[PDB]
Amino acid sequence: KHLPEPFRIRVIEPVKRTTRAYREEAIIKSGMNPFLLDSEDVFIDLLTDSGTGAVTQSMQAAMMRGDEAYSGSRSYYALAESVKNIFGYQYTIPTHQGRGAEQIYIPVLIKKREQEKGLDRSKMVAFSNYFFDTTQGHSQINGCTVRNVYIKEAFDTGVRYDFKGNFDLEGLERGIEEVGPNNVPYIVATITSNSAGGQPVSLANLKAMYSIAKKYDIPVVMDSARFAENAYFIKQREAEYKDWTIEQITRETYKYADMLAMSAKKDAMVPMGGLLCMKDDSFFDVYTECRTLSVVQEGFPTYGGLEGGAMERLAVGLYDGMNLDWLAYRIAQVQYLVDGLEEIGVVCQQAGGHAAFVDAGKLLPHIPADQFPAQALACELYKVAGIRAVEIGSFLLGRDPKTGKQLPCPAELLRLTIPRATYTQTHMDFIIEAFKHVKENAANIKGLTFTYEPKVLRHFTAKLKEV
Amino acid sequence: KHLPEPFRIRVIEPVKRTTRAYREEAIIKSGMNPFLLDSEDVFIDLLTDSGTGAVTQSMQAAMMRGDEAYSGSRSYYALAESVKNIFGYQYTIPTHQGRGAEQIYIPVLIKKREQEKGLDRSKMVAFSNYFFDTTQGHSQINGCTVRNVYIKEAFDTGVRYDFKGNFDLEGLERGIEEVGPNNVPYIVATITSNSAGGQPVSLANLKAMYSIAKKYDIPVVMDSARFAENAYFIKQREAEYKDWTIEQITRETYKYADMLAMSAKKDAMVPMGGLLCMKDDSFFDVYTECRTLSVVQEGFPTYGGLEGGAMERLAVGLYDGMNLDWLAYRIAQVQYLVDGLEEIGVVCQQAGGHAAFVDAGKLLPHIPADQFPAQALACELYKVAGIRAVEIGSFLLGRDPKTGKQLPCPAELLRLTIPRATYTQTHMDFIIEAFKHVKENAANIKGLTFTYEPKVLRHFTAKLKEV
Amino acid sequence: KHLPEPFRIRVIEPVKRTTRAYREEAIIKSGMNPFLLDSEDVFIDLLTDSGTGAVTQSMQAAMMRGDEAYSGSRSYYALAESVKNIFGYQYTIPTHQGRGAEQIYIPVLIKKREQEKGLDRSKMVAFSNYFFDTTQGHSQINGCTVRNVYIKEAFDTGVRYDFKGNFDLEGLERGIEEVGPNNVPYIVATITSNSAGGQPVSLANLKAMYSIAKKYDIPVVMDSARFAENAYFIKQREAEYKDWTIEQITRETYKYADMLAMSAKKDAMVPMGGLLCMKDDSFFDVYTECRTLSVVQEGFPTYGGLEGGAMERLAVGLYDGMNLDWLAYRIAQVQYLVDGLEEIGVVCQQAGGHAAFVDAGKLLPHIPADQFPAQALACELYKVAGIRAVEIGSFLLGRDPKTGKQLPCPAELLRLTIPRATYTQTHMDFIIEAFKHVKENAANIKGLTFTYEPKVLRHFTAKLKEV
Amino acid sequence: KHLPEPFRIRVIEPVKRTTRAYREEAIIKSGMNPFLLDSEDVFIDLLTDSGTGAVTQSMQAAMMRGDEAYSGSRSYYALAESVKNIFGYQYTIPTHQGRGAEQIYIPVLIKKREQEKGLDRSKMVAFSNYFFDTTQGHSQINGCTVRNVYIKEAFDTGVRYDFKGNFDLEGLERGIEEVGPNNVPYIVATITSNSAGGQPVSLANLKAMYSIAKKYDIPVVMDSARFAENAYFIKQREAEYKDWTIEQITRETYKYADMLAMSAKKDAMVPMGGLLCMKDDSFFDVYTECRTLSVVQEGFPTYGGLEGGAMERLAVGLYDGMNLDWLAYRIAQVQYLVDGLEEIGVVCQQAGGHAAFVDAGKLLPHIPADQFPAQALACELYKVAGIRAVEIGSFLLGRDPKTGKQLPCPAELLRLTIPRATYTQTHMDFIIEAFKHVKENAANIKGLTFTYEPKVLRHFTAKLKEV
Ligand SMILES: [Cl-]
Ligand SMILES: [Cl-]
Ligand SMILES: [Mg+2]
Ligand SMILES: [Mg+2]
Ligand SMILES: [Mg+2]
Ligand SMILES: [Mg+2]
Repeated sequence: KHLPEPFRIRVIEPVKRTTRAYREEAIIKSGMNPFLLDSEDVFIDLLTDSGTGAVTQSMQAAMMRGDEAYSGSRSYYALAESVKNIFGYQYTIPTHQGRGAEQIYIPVLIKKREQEKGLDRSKMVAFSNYFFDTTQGHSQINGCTVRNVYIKEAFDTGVRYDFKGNFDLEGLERGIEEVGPNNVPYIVATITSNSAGGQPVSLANLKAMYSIAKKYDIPVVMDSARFAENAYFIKQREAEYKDWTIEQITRETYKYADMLAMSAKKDAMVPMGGLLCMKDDSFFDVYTECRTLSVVQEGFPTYGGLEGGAMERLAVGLYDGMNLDWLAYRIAQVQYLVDGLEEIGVVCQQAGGHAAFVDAGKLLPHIPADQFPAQALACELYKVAGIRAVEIGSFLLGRDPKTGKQLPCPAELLRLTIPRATYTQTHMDFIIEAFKHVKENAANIKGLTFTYEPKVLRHFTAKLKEV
Repeated sequence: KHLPEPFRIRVIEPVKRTTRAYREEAIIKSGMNPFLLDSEDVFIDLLTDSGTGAVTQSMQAAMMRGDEAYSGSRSYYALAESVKNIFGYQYTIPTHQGRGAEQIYIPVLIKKREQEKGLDRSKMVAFSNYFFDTTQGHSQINGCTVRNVYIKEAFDTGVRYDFKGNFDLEGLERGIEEVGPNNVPYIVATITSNSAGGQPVSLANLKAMYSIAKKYDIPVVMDSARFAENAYFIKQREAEYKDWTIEQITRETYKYADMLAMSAKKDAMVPMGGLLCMKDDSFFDVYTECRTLSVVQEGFPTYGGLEGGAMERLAVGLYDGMNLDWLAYRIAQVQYLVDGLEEIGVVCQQAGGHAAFVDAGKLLPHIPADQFPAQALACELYKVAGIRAVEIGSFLLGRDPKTGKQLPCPAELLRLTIPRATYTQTHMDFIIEAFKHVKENAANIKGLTFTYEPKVLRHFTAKLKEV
Repeated sequence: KHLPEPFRIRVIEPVKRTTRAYREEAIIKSGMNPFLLDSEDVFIDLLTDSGTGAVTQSMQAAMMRGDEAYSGSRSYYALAESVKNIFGYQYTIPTHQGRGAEQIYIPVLIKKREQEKGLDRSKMVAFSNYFFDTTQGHSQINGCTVRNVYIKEAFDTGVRYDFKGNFDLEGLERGIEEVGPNNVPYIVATITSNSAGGQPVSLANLKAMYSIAKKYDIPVVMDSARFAENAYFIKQREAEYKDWTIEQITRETYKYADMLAMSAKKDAMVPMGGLLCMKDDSFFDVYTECRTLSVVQEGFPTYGGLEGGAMERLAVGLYDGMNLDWLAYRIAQVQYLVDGLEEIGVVCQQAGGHAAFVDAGKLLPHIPADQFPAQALACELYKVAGIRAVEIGSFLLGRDPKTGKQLPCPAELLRLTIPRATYTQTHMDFIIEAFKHVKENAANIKGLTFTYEPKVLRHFTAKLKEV
Repeated sequence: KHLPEPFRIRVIEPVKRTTRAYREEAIIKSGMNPFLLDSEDVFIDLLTDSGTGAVTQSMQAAMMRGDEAYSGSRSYYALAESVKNIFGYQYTIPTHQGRGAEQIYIPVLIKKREQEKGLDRSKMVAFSNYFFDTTQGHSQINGCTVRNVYIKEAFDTGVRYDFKGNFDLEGLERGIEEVGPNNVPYIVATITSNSAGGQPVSLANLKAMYSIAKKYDIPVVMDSARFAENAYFIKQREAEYKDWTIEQITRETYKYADMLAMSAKKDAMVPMGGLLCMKDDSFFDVYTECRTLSVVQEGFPTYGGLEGGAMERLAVGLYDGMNLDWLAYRIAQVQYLVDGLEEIGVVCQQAGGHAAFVDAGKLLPHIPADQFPAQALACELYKVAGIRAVEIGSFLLGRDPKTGKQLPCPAELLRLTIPRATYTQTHMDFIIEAFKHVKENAANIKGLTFTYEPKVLRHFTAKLKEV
């Protein structure tokens, strides 16, 4: 059941209703690539939920109370205070480049263990219940190998488990043992986990994981773009915390990490910004090095920073993001969409709190992988309902930078994400109806072939035509 | 069918979900009177749609571009320009007291015909397809009798007519004839009409009415709080204008009035403000007298006025209010609620575009009129779903100021109104489910009796208890 | 000395610099009447300080936190709470029509004493240290005569007194005695006083006045558009309160009135809104009648009200308006202008905290009163420096509504007011330089004569030409 | 002469007036380091003018009209359109990391000439009238040496020249010749130039420089954080453009560069954001590579971006920043401060449109360089007037990372910058009065010595005590 909105809509952004003929022309003009469509021509934009959600009245109002001082800003103080009261962390470093908090702490933590515990860079290995691509990216660079230690039930769509994002405790213990504690720069706890479309991590599991890290004195970083939704799943599924508030669950949760790194563009409800925070003095030197490195990150003095209003807004957003009614509503809507698609016969490879990955291959079996069936599905959804979704398949994968040949892809998926507090149950039903229509007319949808193809990052600007 | 929102939600006002026990206590604390409930304790507030709707991004942004000059304000110019371009009217007088545009033009038009056509105040009669209580109020005072000349189908809920708000053309011609053209100070065309919960007036009808007024040289005032919705019904139901835009229909519509008076708190999408405008020079002297009278309205110089930002916002709102997709969506939602209630057996005395008037008497037949069955229904709806609705029955009617006895009331109704772009289809279903529940438990709902009763306007602050 | 701004400028409204030739054309186009000039063509607009001042960041931000509920609004609660904490008054009635709080309490207080103390309407007399024209206006209507009981030093520009706004205590006692306590509906304490351009009232004086009113059980209304500036003058000049904060002085000050009526467009720093508040239960019935009368003010149900954001903004503005550094700065700037003009030989009939009234008659002795020397001075100031000021002389006075002849005027003054936190010391010097220039070229300035003259309120739209 | 503000102040940020005793305690608490002071305790913050200036009403309003779409955003379109209309550049890449536009184009341009003209990385040399430290920073890294080719009059404070920021034309021609055209990756034209506190570059000079670059087919990058002020100096001092508007001068100016890189936190009037733009198709491949590299800048997909409102605001700011009256006023204020300090005997090593560098060494001759006389001066200015300025001397310079010994510094300067449209002439006089006071009490000011010193970037968090 889709829950009623625990709020009154106060400000809206008008979106025009287009005709099928108009959309048919638009998609062609865009070279059969939704990435090239004007935002105005997209009725329901499911491209991403990162920074595309709505804000509350107080969050919006905060933007007008900014202190733009280079240092000692009361707006920076308000943000730090929110972090202290919510996560119990004493040190706060605002980030603006976005999820840009990892490019900072990774090199710092590596050097730390290397100078204190003779870490061997050529043998360094970092662990996580599931590294976010970017996190894994900044880690591999610097010469650090990553390893995901997720549980067996994680990707098993056939079995229902309450916390599929959980760390594989024995796996982690075994990994550190194998690699050697001196060569483990850090452990990243992602909540909720990005595995299988977004799955929660239990507090019991986090405690166990932290005890392991603590035993081997290994820094733990909480990747928390969705800290609030994880706290909600814990309240909903972990018996021990049934009567705890989201805030209490969050405070308890962060006792099991030494620092946190997060994009504020998800649960924190803001269009931009991020955080890199440290719990206490035990990590003051890591805080210093990070703050310092943040300035000379380029090898010399460079200056940037969120405007005062943005820090004031995030200071409020961290709290509004934890509203219990809001979280129940947000998650119920996502689940409502998934259940609705399942009912009409739409098959998903994986579906979680983050996104739903529809199997375009199975929906459009007649289209060869090289003809991008998921990109064809994206264009059809737009033609039919003006919906914009992103292909996560051969089109995105690209070609081998050494052979110029198409890279092999395991599945042709179409990703659906949901901007927070942006669309209603009616839009959800509209999406479901759209898929019902596509499934009914599947046999007629055509494959695609390039007319223009960039050498790199082709999914963003390539143009194609129907086969 | 409830249409999907032709917009993205951008700003929300959080509303807490309460427990039944909490609401039971709240309603008692409020003395069984929703008017006494804190806004925060109301989940779905259907008290009124006047100034309680959402605004668009551009409308909100306009508030920060105000020119606060006492005179020659560019913000006043922008508002006047919008009126000129939308209605084709050259003179604009912003009003702030709200629907406070009538207290001005009424006395002015009376004096006008009295000095030019020897109007006899003791025999003056004003006509309208249906006077809004307030309009009728300011008219009666000053010594002017009013007469509603609506068509036979207007209040016939058994027959479906496309324009139930239409003027009774023959009735109007007959009325002027009877009263004498010299004694008719003005004719008010209300669009959409407030009769039968809100019914549209056709352009054909307005033309016919204006021709009649024009023949007898009688000023026509367009009461247009819902000018956009009327324009939408014309586009939807009057064949001749099927392919016309809302803007074109509006421009054509206003050729059939000499001036307009309107609260901007409805279709214009703003929380405050109103307008009093004149079409052309033919009514320049009426404009002068109104503007002048607006200053010395109290018999001497008094100063007030909308802030610059408010005029800039209304200048944008007049346009956003005419968005075709928005209007289709707004009206479809209202109709969705009505149809849903009808399906579950809820009976309404009248239901239109403005509001739905549920017959509490029939829903709660065991409760005597003097025990306020519609006030009891309002309290039950709040207890069950946290909905706030207004009683329009014996409770509201009050007592005879000369006998102190309860005044007789024809029906015990509970009014439901819908704030624009505020609630979703899910809230609509929640309301319907609520009524389904009340209808199922109707026999147990108790009547009410005073514990505290003001001498006047008792519905606002009276307290009652269950019988 | 002009004090430095106790604030950082955060948002500005661009104003174009015009050429003399451009202004010469503009003033002619405007018919030698600044009231007809576009705001954009005025470089420094000294027309009025009512609602034309700047707001603080928090005040502006508050506009986006509004609760638009018809009743039980948390925004109304915040405003009431501010009044309770600042003035110690338990009952708050927001007004929007502006200074529209008097049209309500006057009739209510008259009827009160008439039913409780057999007040005789034909002999009713209200007193005040100095009634604001509007206040005096609403009072005279209803059949109530007013009497200003100001001290001898009040208008004596030759003598410097710390509190020229003080009540003439013996005069008041004598007046009540003469008129009879039963015929005194109320006493209005205006702070600061509008006499002599704005003069403060001491707390000692208010206490004494209240004791007198209390002895005769006569309601006291505090007209407080400038409550904060009066509190500042008390802190600055009344020895006993030298170390008291503005807030403490304000709380003490309001113990000496039974209710307050105020336009929020002055010291409260907002562009619109007003208040009508009652101290405690002793005046609950007056509160009820006022609230009630506010709804049926027209003899029947009429609905209006400030938007939620406006109440939230005023709730903050009441506090920001009391900032000590702000008040010192605001008042010092006004005094800086006055002192500067005096230095260059410009003579003022009266000059206080509210405004400066330059004697145009003495500055332009060659121009006959009937040729409006103060209107000629206003046009010259605009031509020379793009400044807009209002004439307070024969032009404004108008003609006798019974003889059509010009009414005699005691002096031809040009009023200068200063919008709060809007202009700088540089603009002040620019104004002074402008007057220096006019004084130097006084002999060449020409008188004016009508080319277009309205029958009423001619100063707003009349056009004139040079003689 | 300080010009009057060509605007009305509309929103203010309150700043408390502190006592000397309070400041004495604050500076000690801050360890004699203004960088450690709370913004709230600083009356006049001259730390930096980067992102600390005010915005116009329209710029602020734009923040509420954002389109947060990941791609095809109408807000991105508005920003691109502004760039096209103002600079005539067809390609726009918004940057958020701040002046972070250089870390992108530098590597791209190097690789370009290296693959097309066999550029030799070991011999690459980039030229500029004067590289901004950061620009020079990103350039040196990547293996590129930089060379400033400024004119002889540039740093000659004894001679007055209209365009001290001019390129040394012969020097540039000679440099390219020497280094070899194939080894010159690009030429950066900084306007206004950062040399000597900020000096303008003439259009004649830019044309000449571009012709040289064009002859050798070398890409020209216009570093334009202060494009508007440079355009103003050209209008003021370059005879040929005396009657040209700022917009016309800007359009002409950009014909002499192939692309532009700029921080929007200066002349563009916004608190955050930057731009990297390309003129036409001739540089489409450079645009692609930059855009592409902007995504995989970390060696893999990373996502960030300015929120829609921020792009809408910058789209307006680019225009408001060019207002002629504003620019004249802004520059006159800066010059007013410089002239005022010179009058009282304060000596500056260099003073321009960007900042004034007071020679603390000469002002406080008794304090040894190692005791940081400029840091002592900063603390004294704060104690005396609550002003915060930044030391640019031995304190900032730091120690040799190889000897741990203090690095030698040519002069001990105290930098003064002025946030745009933030402070008034009164604050300027307050600053001047402050220096007058310090100069009078110079002999008593004490030197400083560390109590806490970070290993790197010590100026930001080091604590010191008086000697
Ligand atoms: Cl706020
Ligand atoms: Cl806008
Ligand atoms: Mg900043
Ligand atoms: Mg106003
Ligand atoms: Mg309202
Ligand atoms: Mg974004």
